[PDB]
Amino acid sequence: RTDAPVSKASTVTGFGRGTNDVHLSGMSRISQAVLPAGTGTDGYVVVDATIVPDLLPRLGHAARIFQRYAVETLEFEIQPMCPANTGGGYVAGFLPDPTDNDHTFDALQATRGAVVAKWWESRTVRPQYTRTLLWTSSGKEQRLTSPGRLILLCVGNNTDVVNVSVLCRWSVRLSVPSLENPEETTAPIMTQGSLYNDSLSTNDFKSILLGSTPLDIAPDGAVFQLDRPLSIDYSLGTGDVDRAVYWHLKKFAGNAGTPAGWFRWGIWDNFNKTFTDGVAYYSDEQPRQILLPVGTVCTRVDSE
Amino acid sequence: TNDVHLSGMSRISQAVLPAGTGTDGYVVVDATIVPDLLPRLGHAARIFQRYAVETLEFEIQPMCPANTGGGYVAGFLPDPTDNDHTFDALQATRGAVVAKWWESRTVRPQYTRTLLWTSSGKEQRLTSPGRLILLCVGNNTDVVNVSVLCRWSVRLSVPSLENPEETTAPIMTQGSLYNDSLSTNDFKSILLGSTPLDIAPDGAVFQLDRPLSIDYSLGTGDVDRAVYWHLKKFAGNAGTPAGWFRWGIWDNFNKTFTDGVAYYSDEQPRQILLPVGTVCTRVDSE
Amino acid sequence: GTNDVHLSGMSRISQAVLPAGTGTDGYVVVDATIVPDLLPRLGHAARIFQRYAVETLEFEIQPMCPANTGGGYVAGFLPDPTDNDHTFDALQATRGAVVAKWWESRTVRPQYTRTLLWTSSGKEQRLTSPGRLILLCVGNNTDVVNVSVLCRWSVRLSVPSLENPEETTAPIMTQGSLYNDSLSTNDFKSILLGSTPLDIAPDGAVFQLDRPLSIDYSLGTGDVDRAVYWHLKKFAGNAGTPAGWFRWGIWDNFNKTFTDGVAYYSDEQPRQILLPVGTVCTRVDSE
Amino acid sequence: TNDVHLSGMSRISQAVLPAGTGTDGYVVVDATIVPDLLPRLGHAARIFQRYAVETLEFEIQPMCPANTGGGYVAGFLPDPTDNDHTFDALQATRGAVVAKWWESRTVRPQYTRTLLWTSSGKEQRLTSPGRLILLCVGNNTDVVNVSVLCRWSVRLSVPSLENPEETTAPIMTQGSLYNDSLSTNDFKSILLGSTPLDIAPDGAVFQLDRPLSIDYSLGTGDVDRAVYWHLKKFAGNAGTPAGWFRWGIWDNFNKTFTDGVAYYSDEQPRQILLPVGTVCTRVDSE
Amino acid sequence: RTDAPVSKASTVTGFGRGTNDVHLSGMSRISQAVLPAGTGTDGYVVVDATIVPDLLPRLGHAARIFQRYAVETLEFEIQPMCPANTGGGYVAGFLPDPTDNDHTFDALQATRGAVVAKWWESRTVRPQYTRTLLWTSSGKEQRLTSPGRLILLCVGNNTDVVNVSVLCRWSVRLSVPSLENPEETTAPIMTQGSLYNDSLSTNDFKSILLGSTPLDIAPDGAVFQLDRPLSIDYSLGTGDVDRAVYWHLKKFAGNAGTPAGWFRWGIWDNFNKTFTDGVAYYSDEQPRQILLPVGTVCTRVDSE
Ligand SMILES: [Ca+2]
Ligand SMILES: [Ca+2]
Ligand SMILES: [Ca+2]
Ligand SMILES: [Ca+2]
Ligand SMILES: [Ca+2]
Repeated sequence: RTDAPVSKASTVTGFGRGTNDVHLSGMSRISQAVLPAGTGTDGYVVVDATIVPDLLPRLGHAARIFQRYAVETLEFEIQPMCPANTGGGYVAGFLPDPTDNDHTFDALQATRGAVVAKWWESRTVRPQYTRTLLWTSSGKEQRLTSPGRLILLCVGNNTDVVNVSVLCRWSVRLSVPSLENPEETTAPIMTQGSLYNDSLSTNDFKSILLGSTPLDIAPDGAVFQLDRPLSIDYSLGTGDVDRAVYWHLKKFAGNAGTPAGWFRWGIWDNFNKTFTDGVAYYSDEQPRQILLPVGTVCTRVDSE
Repeated sequence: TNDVHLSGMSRISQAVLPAGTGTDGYVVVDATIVPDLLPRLGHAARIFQRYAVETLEFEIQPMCPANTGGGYVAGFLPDPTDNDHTFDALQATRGAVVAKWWESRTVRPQYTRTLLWTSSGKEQRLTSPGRLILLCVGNNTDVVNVSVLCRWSVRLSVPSLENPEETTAPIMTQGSLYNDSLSTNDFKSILLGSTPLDIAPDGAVFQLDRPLSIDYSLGTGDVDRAVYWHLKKFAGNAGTPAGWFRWGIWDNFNKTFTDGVAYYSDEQPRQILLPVGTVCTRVDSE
Repeated sequence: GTNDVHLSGMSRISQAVLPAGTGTDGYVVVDATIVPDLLPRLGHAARIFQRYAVETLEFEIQPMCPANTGGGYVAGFLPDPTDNDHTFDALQATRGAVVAKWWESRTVRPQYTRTLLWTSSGKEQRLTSPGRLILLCVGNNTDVVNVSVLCRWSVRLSVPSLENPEETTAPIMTQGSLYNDSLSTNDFKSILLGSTPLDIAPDGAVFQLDRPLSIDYSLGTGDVDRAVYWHLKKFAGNAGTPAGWFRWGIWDNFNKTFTDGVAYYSDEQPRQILLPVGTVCTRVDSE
Repeated sequence: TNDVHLSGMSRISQAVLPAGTGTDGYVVVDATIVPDLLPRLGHAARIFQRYAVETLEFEIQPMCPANTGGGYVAGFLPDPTDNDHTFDALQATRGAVVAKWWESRTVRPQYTRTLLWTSSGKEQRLTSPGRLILLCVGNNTDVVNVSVLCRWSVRLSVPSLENPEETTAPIMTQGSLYNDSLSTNDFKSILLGSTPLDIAPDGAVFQLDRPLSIDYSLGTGDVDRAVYWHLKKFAGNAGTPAGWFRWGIWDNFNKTFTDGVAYYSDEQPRQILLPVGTVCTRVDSE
Repeated sequence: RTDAPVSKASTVTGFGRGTNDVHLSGMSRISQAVLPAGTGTDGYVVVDATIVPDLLPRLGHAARIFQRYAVETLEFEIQPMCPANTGGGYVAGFLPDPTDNDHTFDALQATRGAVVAKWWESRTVRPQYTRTLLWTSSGKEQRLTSPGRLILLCVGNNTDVVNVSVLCRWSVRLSVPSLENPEETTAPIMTQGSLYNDSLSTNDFKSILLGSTPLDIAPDGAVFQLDRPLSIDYSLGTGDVDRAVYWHLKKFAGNAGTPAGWFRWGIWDNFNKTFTDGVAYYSDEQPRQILLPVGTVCTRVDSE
């Protein structure tokens, strides 16, 4: 027998008490190449993979529930498929800085774990990694969301086709409970090639021009966004030179003739999840202009 | 007891992937596990309605020269409903293996181990414990003639006589058929995105669970609409390895196909005819 | 007695009358798909709980006819409710299956797998039904046979619920291909589909389809349009055609009434199949 | 054993007593306990002939604002025969409760606990363990929407199939119908003094166990006498909340009502037509 | 220190917890007769008393507070007062069915306890009774409110006046708490005589005609009610034969010439507790009619 109050009190009891930790692990292919005979000249950077939960598929999804993760174990296996008579060599190693962009044989052998071997032999690379707790959501500084990157370079010239596959065996512990939308969980990518407005087409441009191993082997229909604005020279149609400013790209698949592919600029309407295309570039007697400089960061924005 | 245990080893399937064909990802066997597919069990199942799986292993068995230098990944996906052939999907399963094309390997899956039906039905999680997919991981140098073997033991439960056209696994489309992809009388099998359909022999007949609408004309500038529920596979060759499908009428009594009406395209609006996830049972006897 | 009850009863499944000389080897006299509703005392309990599991099944044939009739039958319980093969051999394969003269009652005592089932029907039917009893002829019946089939059952009901009287009746798979050659402008024959549940369904009945019924039509002007209907309604057969006939149209659902909405055009078209083997016809009408 | 135990919780009934209506004594639910009234048990009873009560509790459940300041008394009277709705009668029973309209309470009655029939019969002490009455104790300030719940467990004994029109509780009149209270074609339900009749929906049909005599005329100054056994409820509204009854003919096969002859009053002596204690079963399907 | 609510709660504590059982007993006269010499022919049913709390006066009142009662002990004493030289015989016995209406010596001696004796001897009848729980409120079935009835029949012809008195010694237990109005606690009575509309008067009729031992020795001014309607043939006054329907009677006391008495029909207005009288019966050339058949149940409705 209790009295009738003005207002009863809340009885929302089990709230804010969600599962906290998860150890989780597996083995994931982290890339695959095929090199035809001539290709594979000394030093050709066959692979360059920045490690982030997203790259390890199974992990990537669990990471969308917690805010931190910390690496408990990593190794990579190399496992090219090729017969004994192939006389080319590779060198792999895990770079513990995710920002480091200089890929030389000399800079790998320097890394702990690094391996060197003819194409017909498998190898295991038992690397050195942070074992501290990084973040699952991408951020401004990369040093905080990734423990480093795994690169593999040719060492001689392959006599024949090389079918390399590079597997990462991981185990990791996810630390903090939270809900992170799949847009922010993507890894940022730095270009290593200048984009000139002399090297253009009316509505697209080459992906090899940017000189980035990820953007080269990036998938179709894939909408990106940039930190730096893109300057498109358009016209009213009186011989008039006007200026347009777009922030977003769109990947189109490549060819056997054009290894890397295209990139159509435009507008990524996020409120409605769609992608408009960018205005006709005006070819003109306009001074040479770098529209996007070396080091432009491109972060994937569409639904994954 | 009334229950019957049975065990054996049997070839689940055999593909030949010829020289140079095939590239990382290329699905070289996609087999939905049901007793019909397992030869000796095939006949035992025609007798009862219900089976339950006691043991399952697949032994991969590829045949090529030692210098072949391609590669494959194999594995067993427990969801006969899950339709995702990517390597990443495979590498996520238990049992999964990877090797060079000259190496046999044994995939040791985990599976339902529960009581399932022999004849197909709407929900195919009660007809099958899962499906095995084997993919390419590189480009194969040589002809490889892979023969995947399955060692199996099962428990068969209630006696029955089973219609053999019913025992077969339903195949699902992976790609949409658009109206603008039809030729006058046929279309390319590859459009449907399904390896089991692509490799179904010449003259296989399939019923669809969704209507195939064919716009036609009398030849007066007048567009009319027809409906069809059956397809006939016309075998693929070197020029068109997926082969072709003709729509038409399957007569279930006489067991005969009659080709349907010609497609007439006349300034029609964009249309989806057979959306992805269209189900295609084998109705013709084997 | 909060959640589980055992119920036992026996109950008529179905009655059939064979006119004299009707029926022949393999004539399907009764195809009854089992569901709690079809068995009368049980159907009331299955409305109370939403899960049930079968513990004993037994059917008694009891055909009534003169001692001289001299045709025959064969009956059995076929545990897959999905199984549409109604051949003699396939029936005789069923455990407990019996074959006898039209003037001999028999009892079929089968085995069933005794799974937990649902009371309210859903998409997969092997979760709502333990199977279907079939009875078919094995010679020509000389006399009229008025066959009643009984079912003795004991069952375990499990999860307390209260179901609505509309969802409980199990849908029907069509057995035969409906060609457009067979159409008449107002209606079509029931025997063409070949489903004995359809062939027997009482008139004023309404059945929704899972596949679209594509009706050709024209207001006039020598002009062929194309129309769509999801429903069917049963119009009773007469001694000349016992099958009955089906008339398409519109089943207004708020209405609680049928509207024929049937227009057809008979013309030189290429032969088509409108409703193929396997079409699922759910009973939607008022109850 | 052949006996079946069954237990549940179910709403016995739900009244809305609107703002200001209702005064100390006003009967707001009067429900004779039989399995039909208890929803889930309703169906179980249609199967057997006999039930016996194992447990019974009512939980009262009134819904209004906290400031409602009326009141009610509830209880369970063990005599389905006893026809006395007074507070004093209620306060005499075991279980009886009193509260403000915003307070739920639980009445814990004492009941027969013996073996009873499912279908109605002459002596209704064998069809029911009693009846629950809930009354007003003050004037209610606000609209209250009271929903009285019953938690019950029972034992059902012999299997049977039961006619659902037979399962229903007979209603007894509380007030006499006098001849001088008839209108030309109808009379006011309130005259009969029965809450269950007063709240029976529009179009309910009732059979009487006593004849309703209607004096009529041909229009010649000649008085004649007719007899009727059926009433039809015509729904009550704000102006006449009890509604009205028309006498007539119920056709039991076609399940249709035909209104009877007009009443003609012509210097007739005072008469009792339907004495108090006239029994009125629901014959129309529900 | 408690806060002020919107509404305090009910404090109606001791409710619904009334006294439950009562054993209670006594000895009550259940009837009395006086038989003048000639009367008392073999088999004359001198007494016929249906046992119900009401008949036992003290008990009758307690019974209005509980719903059930169950009999714990019964005996009857017979105790005629008469001198040794009276040469007649009686036979008593308790019929355990309250509905049984055939009173023969042969049907008593059959009953357990039954006694037979010359008028000048007392007797005790130790009967057989239900000992189950009946109901205090009358109902449709009598088998449920009464354990049976005590009848006493003459056995020879009394030479002299016979003053018999028949006492019932009882003990009973009252089971269920409730409040039962004195109108429903009365016992129903079945007639054993047809009422013809040829055997009538303008406003009343004989009580012996009904042929019921209770209704015969029923008291004055005593308003009854029937299950079956009564058909009174009245007139508008043009020689017109109209039809009237009354449900209620009224007892008027009897005579030395008319042992049983009268019964005036009418209207028992219960809302106001009064009794109107019924219309002038129209004597007419009307076909012979049974107005109330054998077995009509008459239940007392006025205040007791
Ligand atoms: Ca985060
Ligand atoms: Ca089967
Ligand atoms: Ca359900
Ligand atoms: Ca009954
Ligand atoms: Ca009582």
